[PDB]
Amino acid sequence: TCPFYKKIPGTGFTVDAFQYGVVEGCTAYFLTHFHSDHYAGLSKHFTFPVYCSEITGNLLKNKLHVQEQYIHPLPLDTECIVNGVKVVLLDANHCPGAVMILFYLPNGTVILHTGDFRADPSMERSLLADQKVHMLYLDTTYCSPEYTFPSQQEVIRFAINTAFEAVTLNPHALVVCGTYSIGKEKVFLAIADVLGSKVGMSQEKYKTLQCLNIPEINSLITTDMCSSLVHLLPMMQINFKGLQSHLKKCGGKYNQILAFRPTGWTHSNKFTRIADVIPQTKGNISIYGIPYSEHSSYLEMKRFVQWLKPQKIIPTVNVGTWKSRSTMEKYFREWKLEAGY
Ligand SMILES: CO/N=C(\C(=O)N[C@@H]1C(=O)N2C(C(=O)O)=C(COC(C)=O)CS[C@H]12)c1csc(N)n1
Ligand SMILES: CO/N=C(\C(=O)N[C@@H]1C(=O)N2C(C(=O)O)=C(COC(C)=O)CS[C@H]12)c1csc(N)n1
Ligand code: NI
Repeated sequence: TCPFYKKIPGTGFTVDAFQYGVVEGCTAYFLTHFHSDHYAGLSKHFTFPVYCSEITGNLLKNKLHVQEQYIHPLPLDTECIVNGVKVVLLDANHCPGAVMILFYLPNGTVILHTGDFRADPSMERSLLADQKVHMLYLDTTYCSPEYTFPSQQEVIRFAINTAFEAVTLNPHALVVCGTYSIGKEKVFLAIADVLGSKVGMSQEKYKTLQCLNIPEINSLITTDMCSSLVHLLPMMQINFKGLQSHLKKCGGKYNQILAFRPTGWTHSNKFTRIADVIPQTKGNISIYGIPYSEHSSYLEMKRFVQWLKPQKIIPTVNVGTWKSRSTMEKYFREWKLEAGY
């Protein structure tokens, strides 16, 4: 049974609702981005129109084998008509191909569905600013003040400087980055760039990255793993045992691994007050937990919502418990009272 927050009222549209069979009344299925929790259910046997970004369409065609006749890629920042309703797709600042959707309802209402997003002040000076938005379907992943983390730029600076120093001190070191989906490509691409290396990876991951329209990416990635100083591994292998086993590969041409894992999103006086990143180390293997996020921090989310001033907010994340629903509604009310909308 499709939850109500996945249906757009006054339309026959659903958003990220592919695991519920045939949704009654749905004439178009929007997919905000290619993450498993959102595309769950899509396959080569889906026979309804899917509306998405071009990059998401590339992944649907090449990774899930969705038939081309049902993939409807839409350009960003462009007014499009879908089944009699004007829509606009905007970059969500999440993972490649991820979009927010503006719906211009026939009754004059405007709805913004953020998909998954990392709110940024740049969104306030975009075409989002050119009309009132009445209802907001909000990515509330980190809707609590303890969710603080640096800008992606600060985190990438840390990772680049850490990896460059380690490999320049020890040219026999290897950098490993963990991955389980698309997104956070900047981490391993930036490290490989500063090291003059390509990123070695599995054929399956290589295929995935080939779908993302990343400029000059043939110059940055390879399936020849031992020829590179940066390797991508499945996230489940980013542990001392998994990295020890990997070090035994490639003829043992490396004697050190620095691994990067995205983690560490909670920081407050209650829990992990110090945000400074220090690796977990065992012998010649170090694992850096870096707070690289592709969701809004609490402050980023708050700023965006107080700028947008929506009349109604419908969370799309963390609404499975009464505690989380209640806390989120308290924050929305706080934000509304502070900003006066
Ligand atoms: C900075 O690292 N943050 C991590 C992570 O990758 N941690 C690591 C890992 O695996 N380790 C193991 C391990 O491999 O078991 C041990 C235990 O070994 C010792 C010290 O003797 C200690 S923590 C380290 C993390 C955050 S969320 C998650 N799933 N992992
Ligand atoms: C308003 O609450 N509506 C719910 C509900 O309990 N919602 C939830 C929420 O948020 N969840 C997330 C979440 O937090 O992300 C996922 C995760 O989903 C995936 C597949 O990633 C699964 S549903 C649970 C509901 C669920 S089924 C139904 N008819 N109503
Ligand atoms: Ni996502």
